[PDB]
Parts: sequence; structure tokens; C-alpha cells
Amino acid sequence: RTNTDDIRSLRVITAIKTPYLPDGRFDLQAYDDLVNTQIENGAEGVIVGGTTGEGQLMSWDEHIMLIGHTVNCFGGRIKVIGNTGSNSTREAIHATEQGFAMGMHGALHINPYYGKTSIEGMNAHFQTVLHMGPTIIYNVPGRTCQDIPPQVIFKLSQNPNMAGVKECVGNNRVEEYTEKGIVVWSGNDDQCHDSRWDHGATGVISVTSNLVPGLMRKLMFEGRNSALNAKLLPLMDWLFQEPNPIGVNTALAQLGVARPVFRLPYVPLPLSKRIEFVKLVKEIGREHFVGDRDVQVLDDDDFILIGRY
Amino acid sequence: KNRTNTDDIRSLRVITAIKTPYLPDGRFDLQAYDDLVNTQIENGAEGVIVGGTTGEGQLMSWDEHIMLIGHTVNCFGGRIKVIGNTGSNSTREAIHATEQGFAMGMHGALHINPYYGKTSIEGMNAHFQTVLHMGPTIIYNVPGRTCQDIPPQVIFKLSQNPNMAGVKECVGNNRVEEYTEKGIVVWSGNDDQCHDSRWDHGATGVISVTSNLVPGLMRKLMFEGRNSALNAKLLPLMDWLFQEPNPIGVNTALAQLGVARPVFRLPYVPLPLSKRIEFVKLVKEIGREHFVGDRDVQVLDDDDFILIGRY
Amino acid sequence: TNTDDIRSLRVITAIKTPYLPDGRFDLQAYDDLVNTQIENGAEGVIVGGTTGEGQLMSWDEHIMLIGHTVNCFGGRIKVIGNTGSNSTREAIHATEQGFAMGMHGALHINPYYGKTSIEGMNAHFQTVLHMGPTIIYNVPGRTCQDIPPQVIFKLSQNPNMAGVKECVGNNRVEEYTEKGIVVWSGNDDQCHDSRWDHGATGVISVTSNLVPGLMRKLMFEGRNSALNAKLLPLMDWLFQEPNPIGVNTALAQLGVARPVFRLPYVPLPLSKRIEFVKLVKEIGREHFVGDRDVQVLDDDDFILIGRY
Amino acid sequence: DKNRTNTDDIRSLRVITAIKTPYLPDGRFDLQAYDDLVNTQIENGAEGVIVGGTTGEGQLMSWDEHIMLIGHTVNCFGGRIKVIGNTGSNSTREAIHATEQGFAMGMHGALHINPYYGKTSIEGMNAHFQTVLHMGPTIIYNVPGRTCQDIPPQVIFKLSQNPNMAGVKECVGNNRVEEYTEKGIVVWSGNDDQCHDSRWDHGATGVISVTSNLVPGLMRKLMFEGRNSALNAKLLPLMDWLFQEPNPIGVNTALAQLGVARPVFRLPYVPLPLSKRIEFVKLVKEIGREHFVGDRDVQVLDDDDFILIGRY
Ligand code: NA
Ligand code: NA
Ligand code: NA
Ligand code: NA
Repeated sequence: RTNTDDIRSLRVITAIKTPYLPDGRFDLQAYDDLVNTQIENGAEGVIVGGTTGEGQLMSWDEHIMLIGHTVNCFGGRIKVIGNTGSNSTREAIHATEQGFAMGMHGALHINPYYGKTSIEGMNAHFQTVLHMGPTIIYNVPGRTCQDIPPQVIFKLSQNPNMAGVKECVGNNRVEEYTEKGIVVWSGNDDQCHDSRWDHGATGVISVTSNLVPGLMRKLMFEGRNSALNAKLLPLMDWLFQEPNPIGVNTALAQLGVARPVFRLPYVPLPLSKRIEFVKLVKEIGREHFVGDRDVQVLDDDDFILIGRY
Repeated sequence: KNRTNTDDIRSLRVITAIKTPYLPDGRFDLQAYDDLVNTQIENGAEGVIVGGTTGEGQLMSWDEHIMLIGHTVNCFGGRIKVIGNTGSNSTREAIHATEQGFAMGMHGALHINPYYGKTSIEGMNAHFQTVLHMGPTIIYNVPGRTCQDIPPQVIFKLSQNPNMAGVKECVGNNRVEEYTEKGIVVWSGNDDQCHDSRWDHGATGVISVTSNLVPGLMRKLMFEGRNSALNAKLLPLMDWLFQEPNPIGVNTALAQLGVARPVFRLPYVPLPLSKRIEFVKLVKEIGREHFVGDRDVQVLDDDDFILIGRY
Repeated sequence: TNTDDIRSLRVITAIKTPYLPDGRFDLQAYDDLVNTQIENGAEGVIVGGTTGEGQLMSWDEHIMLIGHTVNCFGGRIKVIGNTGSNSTREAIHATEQGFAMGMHGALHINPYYGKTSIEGMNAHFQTVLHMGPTIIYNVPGRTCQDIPPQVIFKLSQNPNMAGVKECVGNNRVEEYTEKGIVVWSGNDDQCHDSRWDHGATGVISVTSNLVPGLMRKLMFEGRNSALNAKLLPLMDWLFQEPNPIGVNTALAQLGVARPVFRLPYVPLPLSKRIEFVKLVKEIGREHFVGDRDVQVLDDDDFILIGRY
Repeated sequence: DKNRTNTDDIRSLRVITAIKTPYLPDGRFDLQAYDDLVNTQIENGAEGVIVGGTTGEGQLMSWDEHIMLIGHTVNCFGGRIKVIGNTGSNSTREAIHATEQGFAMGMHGALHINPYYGKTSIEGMNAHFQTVLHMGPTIIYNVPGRTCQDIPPQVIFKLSQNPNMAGVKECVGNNRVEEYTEKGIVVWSGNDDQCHDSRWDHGATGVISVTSNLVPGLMRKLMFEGRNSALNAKLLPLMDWLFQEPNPIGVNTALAQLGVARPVFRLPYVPLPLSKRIEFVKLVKEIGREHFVGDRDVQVLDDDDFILIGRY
């Protein structure tokens, strides 16, 4: 009850990057340093194994290990929300119940993608997991190729476990929910400022907070600041020029907080974009980005692409 | 060597994306599955996709999926080409599923571009290059489900590999003709376009959902020349089958025809009663003798259907 | 630092895994069993050992159970994951995942069924000794391979080797304790003498699942051959058939676990369930876990599960 | 009634090889080396193969690897040899899934051991076997030295009432073998050094063999062409060498020395040391290289030629 309201009050949730060692196994030391940096800079929640976290590339044993690890090490200092959704109701059920048993505070649930279903199918799917604990519903039609229509959100909102919506359709859809008292986090970093201050969004579930968490906290807490929004836009444009998480993986390797190791099918942004990133870090100021090391361009041969992880 | 194996996939005109039927507790009905595959072979299907979108590969555990492929090869592999849907948005899953499927004697692989976790053009090529060397491969472009079009530049690059059999293309006849005019083999992924794709745009044939119901008629459409009459007669059935996302239609129809149990793995649920009545009417317009099974088509009561969450 | 905390423990319960009727874990019932162990002075739990039917678990349910136990109880009791395997690959992955989820220690058996050379055994243990505090498990009755003293003395030089769960007997326990190695008896009917006469730090116990208070008294309040004699009937009953057949049957009779068995374990037959009702009365039911009157149960009360 | 023919087709096999699983340098299966090992067995009179038994390191496989190897062997060789999947487990759930998957992919038979480590009661053991016995031709594996639990005759006699019980792989010895054969139960010896006397003096149908990995033609001779004490005595030094450390350490070392498998070990197995590899070269000379699998001169191999993999 207050578990769900504890999620509803979060303004800055980081969709945290999963860092890798050279053979593609998780780098738990790098991961811990990233989550600590997020806490120190006023991140209030983490999504573990979301799209930015490459949950789709995880075996389920890695994923529950990472949720349990994150609860064990950080559960007292940050809200841990497992991405335990799936296009398979069986996996969503299994993952969500194992997630809560290891003490995660919440679950992020997308509608079934690729294997898309009917409105009745979609409701049936969400009813199997909504009862298990506090739940953020994830609408990202650019990835799923299926819009969760307002009628479905309204019906799901009748359950008190439905904490709110991670919305990516845009600020009109955000406002359609917030004006009826439904909590919304923007999923679009380049819209979250206008979403928070003009459209009643509680805050952001952010990719950009992986690089500049202090600046993203400032954006959601310290009142409208279109000057700061405009200073971040070039970084946000760079981050989303290829599909997330290609930008943030490339960037965190340039900042030296993650090794230059990619699980396929992701590959780094090319040299031309890594040179652009150095200029963006200098223009914003290195002190605002995670890590202490000097940003590097890196050579192509620094990047390790792994298929057998 | 590989050239003959690839040419054996390229010659196929009718490939059925076969439905996976279930027991009351949500496990595979292998008995019902074997009868479906036998019915496809008897009515001219030359190939089968095992665990495609239509076969709910998305809902299988990998041990279930690999077993169904090995089972299809062992029982039917001398009588039909067995093409495993061993694709994934995860390169690691695609590598292991594909090498295991080929090691168990499947004739080909269907490989979609990474969906949901979509990647760059460079990433897409790197993904396909890990599996294209393993054997005859059909690249699957269905941007309506993946939300990412495989652009012609990826297809032209992959077609330099002799294991690249061809494309299952869902974008339309214009995209079909961009490949067939250069001699890249194309199967239509769209039942309501495949007649025109086949006779007017150089498509070799169809990777079909409708062939689950009327395999005889789909074979006739793909072999016996232009037949606008027969294509129009089927259009109402194809419109019924795709009014909700596949395979809700085919799953419902095969239970109504009595060739699979009315058992659904969530998040799929059957078409409602008024649609099942519509289906009985469509079966009578075309003729029950053209549909799979012998039992009279039934409407079925809402409570005849079982929905499984924990399969 | 971390290893010294494990070396002090005297009562470690090899905790039973209870099931719902479809064969899935009964986490409510599991949590109730662990809360009772803590209330009655149990200082550690083995999660998914032989008693816990680790061998019957899927990977994800074993790793989940360890993580669940750390999250719910890690502050009140030491959680030792049974992450050992006859496969080095499985021992590596389970041990590193167990420690990442915050378990305090790992229990490591020598490879069973696919048994290996002494050199192979040393190679196996070295892949996991570096990951955290490790108890080496010698149970030649189940592995059909005795870990020789030579191997234990060499491993004991590694500061991550906390000590040995030893089942060979009290002469073997003393050979290790007199040479400075920490030993827990793995034999409930030997652990008293082991503790008071042979230098054993305490017990990794099955019987503590039924009578955790009496087992704590047996390990802490001094030599007491009369209490030991009073428990010997219950211990002989618990080991008539291979563990965990006895403990699974008893906890069903006490009403703290459903009468649900994962094959290939089946319950003790009716004559033995009647003996257990008598042993409970002889000892006093207030000493046994749970509040319900001890039932005999019918043969048809027991659900045997193959597909779970 | 097809069940009867299928089970009888297993019962008539006299030479069954517990085939070694060979690896690439990173620990994955070497399917090329495996196909060459299986082709050699067929060319030299082996009539069946156990896929991923103890000798084949089934205990170290993930089930996706194991099921793949069964389907691969059925698909490439199923017409030329009988394929028996080791789909047994100390877990009844794993035994049921592995066995129904194995049969669904066309394996001819299943090898079922009694639960090891997590051992059960007589009643439990019967319950375990009854869940898989109905799926098809089944060989019950009694190996008390590895399981630490003898499958007692009362259990075997009860199981032999099922038409799908093809027979027993028995390791207790010739007196236990005779107990079963004198009652008409088909038995294969699982002890290479006993299988000659078991075959000709105690009514064993043949052998489920480790040694046939090295000298398949000699083992076929031992099982088909009558009593031959001299040939049996000449294989004994090789058979003692193969079992001085737990199987399959010996056969893994030997197949590397003969150059038919790469010198790659999945832990917890490690090669016999140099002194034993030098003995092996001597044993091969004594018998004749022509009788051992492969065409390459036998090598001693250096310690540093061996790769040990934990994270496979
Ligand atoms: Na996310
Ligand atoms: Na398909
Ligand atoms: Na234990
Ligand atoms: Na074997």
C-alpha cells in the first residue's frame, strides 16, 4: 500500500546500464560503482535489466542474480524495480514472482512485443502479474509496435498495485493520464523537462541519468529551467542517434566507468561519433559526467563484440 | 555442398508456418502436431516453419523448441523441408538455437532482425553474420512486429553469402520486386498479397498462415497460374484470420475444425463467439472439404477454451 | 574476517524445502520453518543441501531460494548456499551467483557419480575456494569417494576454507580438530560425542528441523548423555530410509509442511508414521516445531510429483 | 507391438560403446571429431552407442547440449547403429523431460541409473523408474561403485514385468549377472575386465564398453567369436590402465594420445600424468597400433598440450 506510494513519489529513476568483463559475463564491480554514483547524485530508483540494461540479452539466472544482488547491496539506499516483463505470460509470471521473493520494491511490465495480442489478450497478460506487487506499466510503441490504449491503462488503474505508467507516446498522452490522477514518468529524456513542468509527470525513467545524474536530478526537482534543458539536448540527440543502449554503452566506455565490451547484437558508435562525444563532454563540463578518468575517443580495436556470452 | 542445400530451400513455393497445438495442461500435443504436419504433406506443402510467430516460438522454452525441430526432422524430414525458427533479439540465443537445429538435421533457419531490443544497421549485419555461415537461411522482414525495416542494403550484403536462401518479405510487392528483379529469392509473408507477389512480382511462393486451414487451395494458388477468382474467394477467410494478431485467428479456427484442442498459452485468447459463428459461415461458403480435419466445424462455447499462464 | 563468523557457528540447520501441491516451493511455509529455527537458537541454515533437495531444484529456483533467504533472514542467521556440484562449471556459476546475492558461505562436496582423481578434486575445489568462505563436505556414503586427510590438510592452508562437514565418524573429526581444522559433525547421532569429546565446533543437523531447541541445548549447555539417549530413538526413526524421507514425512505429520513429495522421494509407510506419533508423545510435542496436533495421515494424503 | 520389436532390437545388441564426447579448445563439443569416433565404431562392429553416459561426460553437459547430441546422433547415424540416450538423473523431473525429449527425437532406447547422491528408498526407486519405463526400450543401470546404492534383485525382477524393460547394465559382477540371465533377463556387463567371462560363462548378451572406444574390433571379437581366454588376457593390461583413475580420465587421455580427440578436458577431469602416457605408448606397441582407433602414430604428449576448462 505504502510500498506502491513509495514508488509513486520517485522523480528520478535510472534505467541502469549492465557493464561486462571481456568474455561478456557481468562486471559486478563496475555495476556497483555505477549504482553508488547514481545514489550519491540523487537517483531515487533503478530499473535492473530494462532495455538500457540489456535485459533481453540476459539468461534468467543472470537477471534474478542481478536483482537480488542490487536489493542485497543497495535496497536500503535506492528503490530497486526489476524489469520482469516479457512477451510470454509464463516468463512474466515466473520472473515477477522470483523478483518479489528476492525483495525488489517494484516491477516494470511492457505489453507483449513481436508476438503482439488482442486488447483482451493484453488485459489477461497484465492481470497475471499486477496482483504480485507494485507495478509500472511500460508503453513504448516504437519498440513493441503496439500502443497500450488509454482504455487498458484506465482498467489497470482500478488495481491499487498499478503504481503508474512509463509513457513514451509523448506529452499529450502523458497529460491524458496525469489530469485523471494517474502517475506518469516520461520515458523520453528529450521530453521529460516539458513533461514534468507543463504536463503533470512525476518525473523520468531516464537513460541520460547514466551519464549526468546530478543534472537530471536538477531538471526534475529545482523548477522549470529551459536553459539547462537546452544544454542537455545535444547529449540526448547523440545518445539516441542509434537505438538505445548503443549510445550509453559507447559513452560509459569513453568515460572509463564500463569496459568497451558489447553483447551482440549491439555494436559501438563509430570513431566520428566518439570524437563528437569528447566535444559534448567538454562543452557541458567533465565534472558533471560519472567517473574521474579523462574521457577517451578509444580505438575501434578497444571494443569487444561477444556473441557467445 | 551448401549450394545444393540452399537451392533445395529456394525451390520451395508453399511453406506452412505450422500451428503448435497443446494438451489441456499447456504442454505440446505431439499427436495433434503429427496429424497437422501429415495433412500439410498430403496437400502439397513443401516446407514447414517450426516455432514461427504462427507456431508461438515466442512462448516456448528452448528445450521445447529444439525438441519440436528434432522431432519434425526425425518423423517428417524425408517428406518435407524442416525450417527451424531459431532467430532471436539475442545473438547468443540465435547462435545456440541455430547450431543445435542444424546439428539435429533441420534443412534451413528463419532469422528475423532483433525486435524490441532493436540495433543499428552495423549491429543487424553483425547479428546475421554469426548464424548465416551455419546453413541455408531465410531472412525475415516483418516491420509491423519488429518495428524495424531490414533495408535493401542489408539484404544485398547478406545475399553475397551462398547460405542466404532468400527473404520472407512483408513490406509489399514494391520491396518484393526490388529483390526478385536482382534474382534474390522472395517468399511473401502476406497471404492476401502472395497471389499477386507470385504471378506479377517474381516471388517464388509463400510462407503461409492460411495454408494451416486450406493447404490444397494455397498450393493451387502457387502452382497452377493466375486465378483471381480463387484468390477473391479466399480474401474473406484471410481477413477473418488477421482481424486480431496472428495466431489468434488460426488457433481459434483449428479448434473449431477439431484438429487442435481449444487450449491457448497466454497472452493469446480466442476470437469471441460472434467471430466463431462468422467462421462457420466462411467454411460453408468455401466448402468444409477444402479445410483440414474430418469432424464437422463447431462454433464452440466460450467455456470450451482453456487459458494457460504457467506452461 | 568473514570466515571467522562461520567458524563460530554450533547449530547449522540443513533446512527442508516445503512444496505446494503442484510441486512448486511453498515460500510461506519455508519462511515459517526458518523463523522457528531462528527463534529456537539455530545460528546458520544450509539452503538447498541434500535435506533441502537441492538436486531436485531447477537452477533458477535454487539461486532464488538463496537470494530470498538472504533478503528475509540474512540479518538474523548465517546463510550458507549448497552451491557444490559434480560439474565444475555448475559449481563455479552457482557459487559466484550465490555470493553476489549475499550468502555468507558455500558448502562444497567432492564430485559424486562422475568421481575424479585427487588431482581433479584439487582442480575442482580451487575454481571455487577463491570466491568466499567455504565448508568442504565429506559424505562418502553418498559420493562413494572419501576425501582423504591429505587433501583436507592441503585445502585448510587456504584462509577461505572455513572447515569440514564430516560424516566418516568421530575418529576422522578428531584427526582434523587436533590439527586445528574446524569440523561440524554431519551425523546427528554422533554430534553430541563429536562436540564434547572430539573437538567438533558443532553440527550441520537434519534433526534440528524437528527439535531445534533440544539440538541447541545439546551443542551449548555442556555434555548431557541422558538428553542424547532421549533423542536417539527420533534420530534412528529419521534415518530408517535415506534423508530426507524421514524429515519430509515428520514435518507433514506435524503440519508445518504439506504432505507433498518431489520424486524420487516417497513418504515412510503407515507403521512408521504411527511410531512417529509415539516418539513425539514420549519426547513431548511442545519440543517439536509447529502448533498442530501430530497426525498419522493416510497413504492417500501424500502427493507424489514427477512433473513440476 | 511396435514397442515389442523396438525393445527386442535393443536386446539383440552385443557390443554397445559408451562413446567419449570430444571437445574444441574452448570446451564446446567437437562434432567433427565425434562423427569420426561414431563412424569408426560402426565400421568396426559396434551395434549401439550410449550418448552422454558416464564415459561421455553427460554429468558435465547442459541438457540443451545433451539433447542436441542425441538428436545429432539419431539424424546422422540412426540408420546404421542403435542410439541409446543416457536420459537418467537423480531427479525424477529431469529423467521424465530428458527421456520423452530423447524418444520424441527418435533415439532407440534409454539408459536409466537409480538416483545417486540424493539416494531414495526401494519404494522411491520403483516410483522413479515407473515414470520413464512406459516411454520406450529402457536399460536399467546398476553401478553401486558410483551411485553408492545397489539396485537389489527384487527391484530388477519387478521392473522386468514391464515389456519396455530391455535389460540391465550390471556392474556388481558375474554372480549378480547369472541371477538375472538364468531367469531370462537380458544383461550387459558394465565391467570390461569381466565382460568376456560374463558373456560365455554367465549368460550375458554382451557389453556396454569403455574399452571399445580404443579397440572396437577386438571387443566385437570377444563378444561374437566364442571363448578366447588368450585375447581376453592380452586386453587386461590396457583395461587396468583405463581404470587406474576414475573413468573417463583414462579413455580421455588415450583418445588424445591416438590423435582422435583434442587434448581438452572439462573439469573436474584431468589427464593421466606423463609416466602413465609413456605406459600407454608401450601398451599400444604390445597390442599393435593397427587395432586402436585412428591412423596417426600414438604420441606421449607434453603436460602443456592439455587444456583444462571450468567455464565451458
Ligand atoms: Na527501463
Ligand atoms: Na513464420
Ligand atoms: Na547440508
Ligand atoms: Na554408459
